[PDB]
Amino acid sequence: INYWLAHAKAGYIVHWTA
Repeated sequence: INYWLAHAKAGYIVHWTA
């Protein structure tokens, strides 16, 4: 879990949370 990777790849940036 916790698939941030916030970088780009089509605004792959998210905001999950355990």
